[PDB]
Amino acid sequence: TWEVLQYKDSGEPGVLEVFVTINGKVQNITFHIPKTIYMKFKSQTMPLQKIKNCLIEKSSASLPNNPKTSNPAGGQLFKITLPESVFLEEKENCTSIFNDENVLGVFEGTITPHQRAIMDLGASVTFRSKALGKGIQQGFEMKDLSMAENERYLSGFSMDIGYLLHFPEFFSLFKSWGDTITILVINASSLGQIYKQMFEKKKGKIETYSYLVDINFEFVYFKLYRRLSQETTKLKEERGFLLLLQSPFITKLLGTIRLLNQMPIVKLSLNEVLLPQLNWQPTLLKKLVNHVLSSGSWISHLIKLSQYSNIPICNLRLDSMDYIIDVLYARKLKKENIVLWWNEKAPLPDHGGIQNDFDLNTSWIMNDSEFPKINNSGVYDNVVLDVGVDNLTVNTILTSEFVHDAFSNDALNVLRGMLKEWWDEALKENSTADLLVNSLASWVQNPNAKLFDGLLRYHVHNLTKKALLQLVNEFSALGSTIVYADRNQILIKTNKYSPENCYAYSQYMMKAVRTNPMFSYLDLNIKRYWDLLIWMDKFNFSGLACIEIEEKENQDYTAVSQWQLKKFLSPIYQPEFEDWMMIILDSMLKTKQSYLKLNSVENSLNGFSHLFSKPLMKRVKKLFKNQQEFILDPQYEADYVIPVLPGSHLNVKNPLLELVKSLCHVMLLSKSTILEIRTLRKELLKIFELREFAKVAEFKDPSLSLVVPDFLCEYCFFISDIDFCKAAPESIFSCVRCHKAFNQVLLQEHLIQKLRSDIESYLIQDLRCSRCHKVKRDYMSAHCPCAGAWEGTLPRESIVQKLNVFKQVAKYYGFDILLSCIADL
Ligand SMILES: [Zn+2]
Ligand SMILES: [Zn+2]
Repeated sequence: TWEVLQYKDSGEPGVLEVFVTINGKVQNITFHIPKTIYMKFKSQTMPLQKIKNCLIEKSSASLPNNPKTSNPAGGQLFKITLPESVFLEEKENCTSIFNDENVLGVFEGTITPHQRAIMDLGASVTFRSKALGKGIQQGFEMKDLSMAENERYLSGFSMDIGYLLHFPEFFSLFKSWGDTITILVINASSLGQIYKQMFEKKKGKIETYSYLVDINFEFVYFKLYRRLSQETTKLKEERGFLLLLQSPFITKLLGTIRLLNQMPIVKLSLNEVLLPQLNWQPTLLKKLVNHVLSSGSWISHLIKLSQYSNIPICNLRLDSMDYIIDVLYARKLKKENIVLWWNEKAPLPDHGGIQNDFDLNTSWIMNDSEFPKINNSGVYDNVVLDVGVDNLTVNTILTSEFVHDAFSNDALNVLRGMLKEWWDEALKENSTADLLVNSLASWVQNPNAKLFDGLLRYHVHNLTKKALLQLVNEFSALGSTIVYADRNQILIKTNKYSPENCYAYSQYMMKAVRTNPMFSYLDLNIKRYWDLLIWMDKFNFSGLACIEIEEKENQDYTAVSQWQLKKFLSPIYQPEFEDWMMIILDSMLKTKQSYLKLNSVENSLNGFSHLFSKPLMKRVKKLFKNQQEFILDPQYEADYVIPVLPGSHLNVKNPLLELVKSLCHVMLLSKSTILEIRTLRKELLKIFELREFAKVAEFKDPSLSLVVPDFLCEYCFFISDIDFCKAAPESIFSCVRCHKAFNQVLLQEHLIQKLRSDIESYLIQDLRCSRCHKVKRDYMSAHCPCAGAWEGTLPRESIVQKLNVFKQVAKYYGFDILLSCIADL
């Protein structure tokens, strides 16, 4: 039994070196790992070439189901284990088994011996030789003798640590058993006071991690760039001490300090650190001191994860949740008869090389990322509750030959069982299992993770679609009306009129929803209760809300007013719009209260416009007179300037016209008091010299839309679709739940990817006949056999407008790489 610190493959093929903790101190020993690959060679009879020394066997493993691979054909799969040295020597010639006729690909050729050893063998290494000296003077061979023991406790750790840090010339070093700090080219006093301050502020953490790392140290602020080599050598002969690395140039530091390859090291890369251009000393001091005093908690968490997941310390990292998923899932498949499709240094599933080719169905499943939603505008007098839906993907996964696009059923079942056992373990107070459950969805979406298949992602998305529509149907089974739908928010119209009466109703409804077997794992929370709502859009609504219904007391009612349409008004009319919106909301509240006091038309709201008709008309007349008087004055030209915003496309002249048009369209949403609104609108339009059904008196959307789907937040794992045009500022740059700023070059890259996928989709479109909508089925042909000329499924003007709005968006904010992307066209 031995605890492995690190695995590492040698330059010679099939040879690996390990820093292991021998019964005394650490020790290094050499191994030999053969390779294992899977072929599809010939149909039933093959040129075996048995004279070559290797192991061959016709297996019956489960191959991945590619959409393009529709013909099973010959299925005599072969399992070949083979040392990599002879593989490299036989790669030279062509007359060999690897390259012949009827060779259909290699399925497990990109798996290093390091990976095979760390998945099958693990850190808990032991021997059962029962020639140990002869096996340690040379590399101990493992394929004949290998096994993994239990790993409940990895090791009782009591041994020194190292520390080398960099902040873009801020190379820093520290020793646990040292007593000095020197920094490469007021500071000392600030350093001492800050260290003492965070000492008392983290006394408890320091005490509870002192057994890992333990004190004032000498400070120094140091032709000087060669001292890294000297310090590394000095620490090499001073101790045998794990190294902690923190810099954006880890590979550069490893390649420029030759001594760093001689000891096991643990990397803690948290890059993207920048300088404030002024007073960088306090912030850098804070960074270094918090890193120094949090390394103990870091190593505690790392040893927890390692001794939980049977992974060596040096091969772990704080944010490598996907790696553990890959390791566990891969070993669970290895004990199974399923080929791993393992991939390295490429975000594509391994399929034998077929995956390099371009195929239409793969292209369409790659770019199918948009998610639908439900919006039913109108004015509601019934109470409406706002709920949130959580843990949707996990419940969707856990709940539930002919089709070539289907994902493999066996892998789906295995993943469901693994997720179920993780859920059960996390229920029994396991933080690691909880973190794994939280990170599962991010692992699924992220292509950078290995064992990633777009087919599986599409399968999950399709299942989520079906589950959401089923949930909507279930909510519709009882008395309910869905106002808005999304992956995160659902608004439901309640039959009753008083919020106080919906307490037991809402609780019973949510209880019944939870008790449903397919909705067992969902998490439902109620946020707000609505008294009177004017809902037309996600970004444009106003109403009266109470947070939560209390007992024996009248609830607190607050008014909300979110209207992007207000921004597109003239600067001088926005106060008028606000005031009149407030007045009309007050009138509707008053008439609903009066009707309720009395006891597809509803007398709750009918007759509400009689309260404010004449003052509104007089005010509109006064506004028209003043605008007529002072429109051509130069000093008054400032307040009549129509603002320009991203996504604006309408070109119009008279501001009062849009003011009244919006003020009438907001009222027209009644869907039950149409005639009164129409009479009022005609009377308003009579003030101008216009007519009831004129084109210029028609309201439109004063903005376009540009939505980015499946936007992810690293800190909170929140998934939402962000709109680059309709959304207000100071929300594009920060996550909704957690108030953490977003990275900007990520936004630019995502916009560029969306644009390029759009262009590709336009360029790969199909052709449809004009008269009969049948599709083109021939490569060369002038027209349909019937009458009619071909037209494209994707019209040109649509993509032209899309590019226009990309241009406007990129111009509004600072987006330079996107501008360069435009320029290359
Ligand atoms: Zn977030
Ligand atoms: Zn036709």
